[PDB]
Amino acid sequence: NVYDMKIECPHTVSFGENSVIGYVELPPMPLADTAQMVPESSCSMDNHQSINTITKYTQVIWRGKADPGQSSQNSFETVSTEVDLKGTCVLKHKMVEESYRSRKSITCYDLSCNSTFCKPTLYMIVPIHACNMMKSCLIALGPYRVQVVYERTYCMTGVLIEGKCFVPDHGIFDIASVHVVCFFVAVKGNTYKLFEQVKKSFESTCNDTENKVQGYYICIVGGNSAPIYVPTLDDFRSMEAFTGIFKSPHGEASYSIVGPANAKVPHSASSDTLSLIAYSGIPSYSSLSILTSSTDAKHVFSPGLFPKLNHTNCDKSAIPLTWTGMIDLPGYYE
Amino acid sequence: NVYDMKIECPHTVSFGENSVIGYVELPPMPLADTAQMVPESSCSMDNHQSINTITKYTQVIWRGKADPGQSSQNSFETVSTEVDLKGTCVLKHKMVEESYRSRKSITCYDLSCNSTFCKPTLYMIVPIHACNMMKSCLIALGPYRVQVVYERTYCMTGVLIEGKCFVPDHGIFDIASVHVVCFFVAVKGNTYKLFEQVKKSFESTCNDTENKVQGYYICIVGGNSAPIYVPTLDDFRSMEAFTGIFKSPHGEASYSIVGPANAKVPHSASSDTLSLIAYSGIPSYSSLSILTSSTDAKHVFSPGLFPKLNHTNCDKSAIPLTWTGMIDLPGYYE
Amino acid sequence: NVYDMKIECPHTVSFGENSVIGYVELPPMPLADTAQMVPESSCSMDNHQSINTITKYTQVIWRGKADPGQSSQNSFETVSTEVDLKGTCVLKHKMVEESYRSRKSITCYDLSCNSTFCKPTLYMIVPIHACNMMKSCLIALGPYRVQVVYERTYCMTGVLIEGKCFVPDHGIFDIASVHVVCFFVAVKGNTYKLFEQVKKSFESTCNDTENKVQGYYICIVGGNSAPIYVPTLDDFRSMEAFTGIFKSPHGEASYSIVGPANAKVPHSASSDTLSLIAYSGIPSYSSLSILTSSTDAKHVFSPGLFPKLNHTNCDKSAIPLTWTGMIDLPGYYE
Amino acid sequence: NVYDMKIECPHTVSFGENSVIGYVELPPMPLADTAQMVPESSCSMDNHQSINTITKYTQVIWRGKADPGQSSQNSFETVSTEVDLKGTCVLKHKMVEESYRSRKSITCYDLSCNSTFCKPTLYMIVPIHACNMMKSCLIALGPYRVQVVYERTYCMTGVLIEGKCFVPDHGIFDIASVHVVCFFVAVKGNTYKLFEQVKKSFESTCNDTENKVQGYYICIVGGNSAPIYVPTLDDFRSMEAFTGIFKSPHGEASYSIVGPANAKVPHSASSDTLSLIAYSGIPSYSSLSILTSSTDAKHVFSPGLFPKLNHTNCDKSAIPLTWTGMIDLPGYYE
Ligand SMILES: *[C@@H]1O[C@H](CO)[C@@H](O)[C@H](O)[C@H]1NC(C)=O
Ligand SMILES: *[C@@H]1O[C@H](CO)[C@@H](O)[C@H](O)[C@H]1NC(C)=O
Ligand SMILES: *[C@@H]1O[C@H](CO)[C@@H](O)[C@H](O)[C@H]1NC(C)=O
Ligand SMILES: *[C@@H]1O[C@H](CO)[C@@H](O)[C@H](O)[C@H]1NC(C)=O
Repeated sequence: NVYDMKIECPHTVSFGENSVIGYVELPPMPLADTAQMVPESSCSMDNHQSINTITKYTQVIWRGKADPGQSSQNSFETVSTEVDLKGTCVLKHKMVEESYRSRKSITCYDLSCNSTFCKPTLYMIVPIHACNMMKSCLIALGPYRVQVVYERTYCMTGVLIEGKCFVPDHGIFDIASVHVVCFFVAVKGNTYKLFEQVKKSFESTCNDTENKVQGYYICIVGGNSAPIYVPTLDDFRSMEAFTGIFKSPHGEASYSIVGPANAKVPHSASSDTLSLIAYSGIPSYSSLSILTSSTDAKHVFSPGLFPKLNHTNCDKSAIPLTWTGMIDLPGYYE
Repeated sequence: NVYDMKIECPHTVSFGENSVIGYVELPPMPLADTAQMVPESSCSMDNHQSINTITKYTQVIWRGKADPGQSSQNSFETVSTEVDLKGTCVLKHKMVEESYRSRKSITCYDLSCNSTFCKPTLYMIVPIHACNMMKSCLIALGPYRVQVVYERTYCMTGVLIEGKCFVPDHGIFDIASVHVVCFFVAVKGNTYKLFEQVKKSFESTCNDTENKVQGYYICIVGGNSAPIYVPTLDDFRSMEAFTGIFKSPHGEASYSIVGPANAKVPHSASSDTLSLIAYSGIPSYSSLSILTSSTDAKHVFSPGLFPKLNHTNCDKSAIPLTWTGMIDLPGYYE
Repeated sequence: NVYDMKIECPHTVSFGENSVIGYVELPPMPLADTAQMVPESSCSMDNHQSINTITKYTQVIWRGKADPGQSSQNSFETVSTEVDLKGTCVLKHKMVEESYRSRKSITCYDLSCNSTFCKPTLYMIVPIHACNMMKSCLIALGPYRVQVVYERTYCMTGVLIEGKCFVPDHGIFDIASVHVVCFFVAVKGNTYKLFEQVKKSFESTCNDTENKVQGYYICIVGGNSAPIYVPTLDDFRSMEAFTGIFKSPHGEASYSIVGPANAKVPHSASSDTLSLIAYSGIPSYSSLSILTSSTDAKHVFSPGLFPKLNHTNCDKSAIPLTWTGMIDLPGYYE
Repeated sequence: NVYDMKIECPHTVSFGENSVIGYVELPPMPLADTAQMVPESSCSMDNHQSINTITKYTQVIWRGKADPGQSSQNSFETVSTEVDLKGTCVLKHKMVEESYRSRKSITCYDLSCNSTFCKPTLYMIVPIHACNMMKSCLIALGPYRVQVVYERTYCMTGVLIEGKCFVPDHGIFDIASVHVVCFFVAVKGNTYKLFEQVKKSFESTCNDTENKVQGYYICIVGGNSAPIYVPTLDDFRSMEAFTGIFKSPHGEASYSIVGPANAKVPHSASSDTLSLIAYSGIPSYSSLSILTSSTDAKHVFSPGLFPKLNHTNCDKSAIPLTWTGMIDLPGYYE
């Protein structure tokens, strides 16, 4: 079975630094089959070689006896292990800009898992130059096949929003809610101490920002824009995404709490460094996150557990690897 | 006067472990007339002999002078007595499974009472084999007569939900809110210490789980399913029912508070073991519950009082004997 | 100018103890003109002589310099004075029952005032025997004239509710929201210590109920019923009205707070006994209340001030003299 | 490009003390270009000479490095400077009344700015005598041109509200929400200690009212009325505006918090006297305010920062220079 990834292209295209993004959420597959799963593309644009490389993850799972009706003596516990994951959406510093000038795609996937099954979400970031050739491509991810379909919308220059064409910025002024996708870029630096700005933007009891994760989020808005670096103090679009990421960390019911839990991240930690909540339910939100209390990014994969993403206390928390939401942008309709 | 109990049957039936359930809420009858009241059925499936047996209840009533306009010197008090109740929905361990293999029905009633009148709710759990003979039956409960009516819905295999047929699980994926009925099964065991899981799933200040009631809930979903044991950690449907039971204990206005009260459960208790709220109003929620702070189940019958079912403090609380609500199930429409 | 007071009568009338009530809210009149204002009726049913008698009130007003833009040195203060008010809705014990057997009306008025103007609300309680003669009457209250108009609704026995006829109690069961009017009856007695029941029904920090006002509320529901004594523990209709009175004391925007204030009730009190809130705005809620902390009822008239009617702390509070609202009653539509 | 300022006039006009007001919000202009910006009118009514005079402002800006993705080592700071602003809506005592008797207009502007751009809002208060000549005028404000357009509505005497004509006060009684514009008049006086009334009307922890700003607000309601002095204790319209000003100080999304900040007002203050919140976003609310903790009005201009206008703690707060909102007025429709 094949699934479609629609990437919208306007009639008028500006070349220079614009990248477009498409995504598709795939049906659930067993957790064991996600090992060594990597995107395999057949487009004329070679995928970036760094995405297929290994990223060390700390895998956190929960387990228990769980007999019918059993509420006690379950031996409910969490297990931390070091695992190698390839193809996840771990973007490196200046990878999007280099991929634009190299005409290379960025094809990666997110994992939304419970204890037994995973919903992969395949992402592809391609330069705007893919909006003229518009050659249909085929991507293989595990047992699934994805057809990249470029569609030329009836919009002249803007974004297709509910059958209307909105130009983020010559009509009258208007505000539109525009979709945005963000990825955390792990990069050490004295200017990238992220939680120093988390402490200023939000009512966050967050001490010791010197020892917390360093990096920034990079975002694509409207499915077609220049990359937005988050946070950027004098860029209100960037600060809107910053607000959305930390006020809605799972992104913008089948979820029942099994119990709270703590885990060692990484596995070699002398004490528990991450708080999580074990749950039962169909896969929903991402299982990929980054440990807060480590300058060097410790990537976490917690199938069946929701890591603590609330920032009101930075203790034993995490930040999401990917984030999707809506931000309000000024402009006009055409 | 006769009342109908509709039990829906699909055109395609799977035999193996499926049981169907029907219920009907009967008009109010005086409290004194509910004594020795037992279901009397005329079906081809003999009712389970254990339901008509005696279950010891602690009866908690409230009383006062209550002259017109009298607000003081009412001698407002509660009285605890040991009473024998037959035919209430007290299911034993593995009773539903044995009744399936024996082709026996489980006919029982719940009591929703105020100080003077009771609304009986008659339940019947029959094996799926009653969805082919579909012989109309007659059940007598006190002054009421109930006609069991099996109706073959136009659904192929699924459940009739608002004129649509939903198959809980080959169309597209969808989520549907499905009705569910649950009964507390009292059974001693080191794996059935229920409040050990209540403490983990909910923000519940609940100490000393060793001395609290032991057992599990058994549920039928969609009016047609295999029994669901609650809680089951790796069964998200079971954990959804678990969440609904303890977040909405009365199930999913004519109710005025007369005053808080405490009662000895059982009557021989040296101190008060249960907190309740005396009320005035037409009968609404169930008057049957089980004392929390006793490993051996102490069944409580409190006409005119609502027992403390909130779990945020397990002190002097109770759990419901029966629970009806809605849970979200994955599947498709046919 | 003349105003209408519609009193609805059903086609079928039950004689025995039923009284009907009508009311009309009159336009604002200057506060000084309300002195010695008494209802003057021209019906064939003589008004009860006790209503036109004097009831001692403690009058609480507020004053200040109040120059344009003046926010300081206003000398904002309250003044307590003993005044004689006639014709207000001060019902005596068993007055409604005696008026029924005597075929006498109870004609009285409520006062909703700000600092300068008053909205009188004229009430009339007549026995059900006024629903057959149905002779149109004329009542004079100050500068206003009121025509009592009896209208035979198309209802057989029930109450006209939104064009439908509801019979509070042979159709199917249903719940209807029914209008109700209540009056506080001041009567000393060891069974009428009202706040002893306020403490039990509501989460009310209310100590020393021995020294608080004694009496009960008497109510007419549906504009046609036997009198309902409030509170009556085993009468859920009575307890619904009890709940409405103390949860919605002003009854079931042009109101700006000038400032909190305390007053001596009665004027001879050695210290402040009542808390109030001075306001500016068009007349809205009643200015008549009864002091809480005095077994002998101290009637309060506070034009331009809202007395503390919240019961969460009984300190320096009051209770309303009259209350209008809605309660849910069981019955059927005809 | 020219923008319209519509000023509605009724068919019947009452001369005596009525003034009408119009306003227009202009597109954003760079912050540097707002210096020395003054309204230049071409009407037959000369603008009041005091508006074009200099008012000393304390200018509070925020700055930081703000590289793409930079969250730390931004050197985020605020800078206070003394600047001269002409033409802002700083009304003097009795200026509106003197302008009425002198047939002079009051033309001024408000500034809603972020760190880089400003939205000017041009106001004009003219005597009611401008509703007969109705000569179209031209006003120049910076790079913008404004055409004053007087329109004779189809209302006889009232205000045009959603296509209907409401007469604030011979039809039936009714309540209408009416627009109102208010300006803070700074005037020293023992009767103008504003926060003495703020403390009484609102639950405000506000000590030391002797050392807080002195003055009052002056308002025009319905775009046509006699001036309303705020607060006026016995004027419920005035107290409604008083409530709206302090409950909705910004008046009756593109706003992301960069961080809290404190500033010295005036620049010569030995310690920080004003709390603000630095933000990023398109210009929205006014950047003009008055320092609370100084009897002599200290006008503040904080482009890109929202001054603390919440009154629950008067510490380091401010009050708005201008306020627009809605108040409920009694009257009738014609
Ligand atoms: C995990 O998700 C799958 C697919 O939705 C579901 O079938 C399975 O029961 C889930 N496991 C849990 C909730 O433990
Ligand atoms: C109990 O319920 C019956 C039936 O609804 C009602 O008639 C009776 O008044 C109630 N008793 C109370 C509320 O004390
Ligand atoms: C009192 O009410 C009258 C009538 O609504 C009104 O005209 C008057 O201004 C009010 N006085 C106040 C609010 O002080
Ligand atoms: C200020 O507002 C202008 C106009 O809306 C906008 O272009 C600019 O980015 C804003 N500056 C910020 C938010 O720092």
